[PDB]
Amino acid sequence: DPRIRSVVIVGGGTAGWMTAAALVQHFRTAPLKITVVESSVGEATIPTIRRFYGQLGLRDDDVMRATQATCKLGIRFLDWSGPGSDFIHPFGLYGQDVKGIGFHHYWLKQRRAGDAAPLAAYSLGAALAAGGKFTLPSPHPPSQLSVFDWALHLDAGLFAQHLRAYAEAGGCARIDARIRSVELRPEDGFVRALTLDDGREVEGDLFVDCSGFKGLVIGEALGVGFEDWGRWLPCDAAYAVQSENRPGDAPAPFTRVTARSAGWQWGIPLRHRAGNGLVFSSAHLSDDQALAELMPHLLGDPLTEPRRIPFRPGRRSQAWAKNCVAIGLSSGFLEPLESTSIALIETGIERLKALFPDRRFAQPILDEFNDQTAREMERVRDFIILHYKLNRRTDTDFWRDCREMPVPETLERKIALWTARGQFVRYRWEMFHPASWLAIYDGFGLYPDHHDPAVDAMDPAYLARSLAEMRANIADLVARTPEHAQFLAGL
Amino acid sequence: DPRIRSVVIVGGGTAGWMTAAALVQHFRTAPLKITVVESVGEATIPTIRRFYGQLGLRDDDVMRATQATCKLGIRFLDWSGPGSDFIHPFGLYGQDVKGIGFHHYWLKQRRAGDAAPLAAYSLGAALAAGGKFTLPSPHPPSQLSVFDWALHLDAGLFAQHLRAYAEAGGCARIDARIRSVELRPEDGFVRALTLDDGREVEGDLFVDCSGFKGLVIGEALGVGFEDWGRWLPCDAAYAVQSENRPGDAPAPFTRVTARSAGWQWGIPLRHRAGNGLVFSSAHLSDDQALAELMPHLLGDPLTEPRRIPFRPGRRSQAWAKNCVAIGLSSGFLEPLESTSIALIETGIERLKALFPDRRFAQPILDEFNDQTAREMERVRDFIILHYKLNRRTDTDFWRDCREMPVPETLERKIALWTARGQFVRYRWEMFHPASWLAIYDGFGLYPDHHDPAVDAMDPAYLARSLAEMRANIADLVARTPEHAQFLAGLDP
Repeated sequence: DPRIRSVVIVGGGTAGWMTAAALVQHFRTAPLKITVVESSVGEATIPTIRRFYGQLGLRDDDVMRATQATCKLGIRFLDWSGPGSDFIHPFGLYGQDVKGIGFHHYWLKQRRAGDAAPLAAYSLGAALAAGGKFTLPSPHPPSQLSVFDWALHLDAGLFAQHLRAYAEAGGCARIDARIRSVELRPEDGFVRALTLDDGREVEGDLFVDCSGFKGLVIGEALGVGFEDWGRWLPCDAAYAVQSENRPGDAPAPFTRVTARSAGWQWGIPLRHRAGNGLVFSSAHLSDDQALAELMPHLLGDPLTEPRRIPFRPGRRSQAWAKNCVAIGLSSGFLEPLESTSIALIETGIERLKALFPDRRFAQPILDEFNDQTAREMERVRDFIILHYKLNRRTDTDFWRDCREMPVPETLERKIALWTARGQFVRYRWEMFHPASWLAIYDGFGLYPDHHDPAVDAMDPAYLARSLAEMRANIADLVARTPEHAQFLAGL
Repeated sequence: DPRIRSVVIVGGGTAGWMTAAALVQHFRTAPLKITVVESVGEATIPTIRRFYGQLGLRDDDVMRATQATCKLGIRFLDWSGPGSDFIHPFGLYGQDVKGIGFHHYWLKQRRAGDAAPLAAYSLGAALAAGGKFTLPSPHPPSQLSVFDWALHLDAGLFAQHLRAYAEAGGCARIDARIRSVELRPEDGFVRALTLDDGREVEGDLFVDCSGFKGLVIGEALGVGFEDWGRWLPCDAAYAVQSENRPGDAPAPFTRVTARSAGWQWGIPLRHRAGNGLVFSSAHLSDDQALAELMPHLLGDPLTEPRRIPFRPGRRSQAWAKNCVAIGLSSGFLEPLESTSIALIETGIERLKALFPDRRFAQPILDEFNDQTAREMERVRDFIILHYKLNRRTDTDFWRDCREMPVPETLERKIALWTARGQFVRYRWEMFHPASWLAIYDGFGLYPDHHDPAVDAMDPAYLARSLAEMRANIADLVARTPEHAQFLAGLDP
């Protein structure tokens, strides 16, 4: 029977144990052996992660308790447009669409006629994040204005441990062991087995490489190459360090992303601790200069000294080769500017299930998986690039260069249709939907010349009052919502 | 103010008056002049009910005015050999489970000996086969009760209804032949139309609804044509209206019957029907064509058949300078899957979403041109598939269709379907995965292996869940009124 009989996941962490837990649930009562092989820090996410553990039978409160987690309503971008600049990228839409026309067009008309209200006054998500508030969104919500979503700041290590215990209870084997070698079949070149340090062999029909950046099976064993993207993205290094919260420091329901002289700093709040880091260009900063930016501005008392991490932006040339599928860092890397690492694991897993193979490993299945994965990486790359491309900082060469650097043609087309007409070019496999593009356009102050002319038919007095009603509903709803701290105290 | 001040629509019919009515509603109280300049049974997809929906019109009023009947899908007869019979509905099949598509569970059971057609799990299809009709529920218990519906209608009457709508909102109308198109000297943009009497009709924005010749997009502006006869064999058609015989209840579906070298259509109106044969002249003479068509009409012919040249393909760019082409002026695909009116609708929605100013910014044209091109290609490929998968042995026409090369975009779809039972998704598909499924199943092409999470389920448990679904539909159909009752509530 051509049926896959066994799955061997090479590496634990988030990638390995998310994969194990997801495959355990999906194939719970089927005759499928699943085994992980591994040896004996704060992170952000997007809302997809709540659905991921949702599908496993897990609750938000239980996962949050176990992972030292806090709520994430969006990301806060500080100083990207010059000293004091400040906007929030939320999970939600702005305002209410009318007659099929997007809200932002009516907002632009009114902005043209003198009104100075920020686009963010019409997003409940963003207003809640700025107010240090949190509440669960209503399902079957009164109207479009009250729709927002939310995600987690969490300990990735704890998250990995929680999913491990979940996977093992459903019958996933675990082998604590270093791997000496990967053995290939000499007719096919397919992966036959892993050889452990003690000489045991671990055979499998399907291998998932979660070994990390090195790529032990997809790269070293099978020779799959790497598409380097350093040419598009300047930054090439990072420092990270956990901090301990100081007494009377209420963690905020957002991630802080603060632009510095030659890169940017992150701030990921957990319940009693926080993730901190600086991403930067070594060609503009020494190691001591980097620490001089990072260390005086942490969200708390450092727990250790900073570790350096090499960044190498890009993607594995094919994420699936023969009978190896690469999930997580083994399949590529983009900096955490928009919290996408775990998200790329989630999409990889959903795709593996949607295209799960048999032992013939039919070439069209690999081709489709490889094609989706490639386009999706490129669509996230382009969103990340945009942030640098539209900066308005005058203070260093790093930032001028980012503003004048060439960018992929796919992003040129997006930027060009936005400034010409206020519309969105839509490709396949976008992680980020139109409202997220809008948040970045508006955050960097780039607006179209021409809004949609059906909008100029509306009366400026009538419009002005519909908008003030929206603006007020949000402000007053925010005002009466409890603080983030109260939801955390109930965990 | 760079604002468009005026719009001139060149040609009436469906393309011209759908455009006028849509732009009248969308720009109702704006200072925008709109003018049209001008001098048979058809099918649609459900988008058309939304189109006139957005205008403030009701299904019953439009149906009364257009001699219309209900359309639940299309019925394909004899494409797989004598007696073959399947329906492409507007709906999904069965109930998806645990994120896995219904068709995988159906395939597992089919593997184990059960012979129930995939169509037994579509309410839409079951209602069409049963000669039944009912409005779908607005807030339905589950996926099993969800279907949509469209119209068979008189296109001429539909054009007249929209004309009266457009004129009441302030659209000018000029009855006149056009002598020439005048181009402006710096830009080469269209300045004005010159009429037979010498009047000029000026505009900032021109819409070419002139038909196949392409008076502005083609003749005036020189935009070329991508011919697609290489991919699609048929190159001609005959159409003829028929009068219903007494005691002939029109069916709630379109009939598409394969013949020796092409196919016949049958579009029922309330007291009349559209009929035609699409075919390859390289395999059939004109008299051979009429010998297939004329003995098998849905009634007494109202005239003699007119021939129509078919030339499948698309205008190279649908928008050039300040001319947007809508309808036949932008391209042509045969009505195998009822897409003509649908392509006008998508063109109009796109024009509104990308409505320009007088600078005619190049990125707007480029996006419009790109969307339009891809969408035409996605409809072409769906049409091609129908010929590619035929199982007819009786003529050379049909062997060739089965062995003909097909675009790479379609090769990839067919390859992932047979390998894994999954759908390659491109941008701008008019037809969603369930429609592809209907064609794969109708021509008997199924994957080698279904999704293996499905084999976790017990064959006895599965067999009974499926028989319950199969029965819920059959019993819902059984108690639903006939098509005729809904039509009597529009009529005498």
